Amino acid sequence: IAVGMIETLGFPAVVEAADAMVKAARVTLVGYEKIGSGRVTVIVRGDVSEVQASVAAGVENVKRVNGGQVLSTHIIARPHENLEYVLPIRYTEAVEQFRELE
Amino acid sequence: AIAVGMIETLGFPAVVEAADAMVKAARVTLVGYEKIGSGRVTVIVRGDVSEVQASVAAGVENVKRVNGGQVLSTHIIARPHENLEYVLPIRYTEAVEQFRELE
Amino acid sequence: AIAVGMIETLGFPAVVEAADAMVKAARVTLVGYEKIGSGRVTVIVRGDVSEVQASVAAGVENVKRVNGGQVLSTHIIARPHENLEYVLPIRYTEAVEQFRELEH
Amino acid sequence: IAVGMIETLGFPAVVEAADAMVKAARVTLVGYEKIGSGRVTVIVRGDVSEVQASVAAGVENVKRVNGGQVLSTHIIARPHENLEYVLPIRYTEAVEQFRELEHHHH
Amino acid sequence: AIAVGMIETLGFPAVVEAADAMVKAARVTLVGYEKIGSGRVTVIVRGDVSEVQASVAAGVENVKRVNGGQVLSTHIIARPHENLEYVLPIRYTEAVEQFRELEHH
Amino acid sequence: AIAVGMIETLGFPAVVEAADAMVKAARVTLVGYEKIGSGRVTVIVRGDVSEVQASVAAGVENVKRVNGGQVLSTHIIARPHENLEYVLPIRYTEAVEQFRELE
Ligand SMILES: [Cl-]
Repeated sequence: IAVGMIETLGFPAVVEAADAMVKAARVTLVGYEKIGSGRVTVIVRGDVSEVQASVAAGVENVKRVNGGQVLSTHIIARPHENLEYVLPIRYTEAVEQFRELE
Repeated sequence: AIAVGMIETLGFPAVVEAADAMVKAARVTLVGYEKIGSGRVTVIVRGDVSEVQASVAAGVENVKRVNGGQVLSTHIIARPHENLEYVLPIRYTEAVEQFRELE
Repeated sequence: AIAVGMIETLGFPAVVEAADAMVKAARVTLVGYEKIGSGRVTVIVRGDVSEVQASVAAGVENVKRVNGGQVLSTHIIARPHENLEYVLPIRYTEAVEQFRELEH
Repeated sequence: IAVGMIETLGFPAVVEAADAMVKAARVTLVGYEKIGSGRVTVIVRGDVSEVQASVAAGVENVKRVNGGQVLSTHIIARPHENLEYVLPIRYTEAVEQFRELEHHHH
Repeated sequence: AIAVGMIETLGFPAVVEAADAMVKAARVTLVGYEKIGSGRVTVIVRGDVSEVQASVAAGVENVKRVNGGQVLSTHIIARPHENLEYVLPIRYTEAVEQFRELEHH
Repeated sequence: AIAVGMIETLGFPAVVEAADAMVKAARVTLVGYEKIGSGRVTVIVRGDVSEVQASVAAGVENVKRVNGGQVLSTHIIARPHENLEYVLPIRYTEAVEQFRELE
């Protein structure tokens, strides 16, 4: 169950990134992380090939944000279980309904 | 359309002006204000896609009147996937529903 | 309607002076102090629009005299839409209700 | 009851600024405020003439801090009552023993 | 003595890759994620010192595969003083207990 | 007088090294870790003034050998005024009482 991530500079772009990712494939948006200096990341979980398609769409679609900018992106095909318990990449009760349709 | 419209400014006074202009210019509801550090704050409206287009364009014009204001980014999402409302601050909150209840 | 006026400064001492000068210059209530990171802070006052206009002028002039003070932006909205009060920190709160009455 | 403030870049300078202020005159250190970009402010209250002396000393001492630096300072002699309900400059319970020791001039 | 290894990146996707490479490269425990503002975030692993050296070596190497990745700083303390845990966010916690049990020594 | 020693660094790994080298160098207690944003983080030790002087000097040297650490500022106050502890994060807590006893 891969994890996919798009970090942008600026909030409107991260919202476009989120929207494009879940529309382009069967992935679940599981969170949004702010780390300062305007850098915010959206995080999806799903089958790796779905996640790869999501992230590509997300990256492409930030291009249509006026002032949007992608700072970094990464996919991990098979994240180690320890990561879920420390980093905010885990599903929450709030998004359980979407994890279903994957 | 249940579009979402967003304007991100540098500076708080400009963002208050962007929100005030957007809700005056069309039938949209201001639902959120997000800070992501570094002086960047975004206000978020929801409504019909053509109303949101008008709001965002008005917000951008009106921030021009602000002494020291600046728009950093804007965007409209025409049909926000239902997953977004659960993770990102783009939904009506109880406070805004109080406002809407006055009608 | 009740106008809203705001002065945003780079530095906390300057924002305290801005607030102090605003409430002393005219009949306005200080209702908000907003921090958005990176040293940028804003004080927000509410009152009749002409009082708010006098206050904000006073605030900007007194910041200029703070050792290290700097105003980054200022703005006045004569008739803020009612939706704003439910989302942005511009509203009167119970803690400043006493000063609201002093306005009139 | 005046309010005196020194904003520094960096936290060790702000602690020195606080220490020099309360040692130089009978005022009370009531708080410290962080607003991002490494800017932190310490805040004292007291009689205006005592606060003047505290702030002068805090500014002198911060110059001895390895790497520290004052960014801004300011004293408001007779802060309006409204300020206290919105800005973080209030006395708190925790410092009332020092408030009692302030020297006032009538 | 249980070493502590740290990799600080500018940006969240790189920190997540650093963490993943660290726990895959050796038998250590990822115990924390610290944000200090300005984009700087750190991940912290604990375990035997030769394992922590391999984890930290691998996290640093894997951050290069992150598009837009940057490592800002890295450090390993072989035998961290006992005071450190009670003040700094480097402690083991219940949430990662299952992974501490799997550590190599 | 229980003196107070501080080292502020750029970056979390360097602050952990600063802390570590300080409590290893002399008889002081690590009581505090303060973040003020912009990557600036400060660690705070308490102890006898001559013990604090040695801790701070060691912490500065060891920080400079960290990969990417910088010492942004340091300072030592020999006899901090009583008022400081009720306002700033420099006091002992229960959590490190065990190490105070050891000075
Ligand atoms: Cl209230």
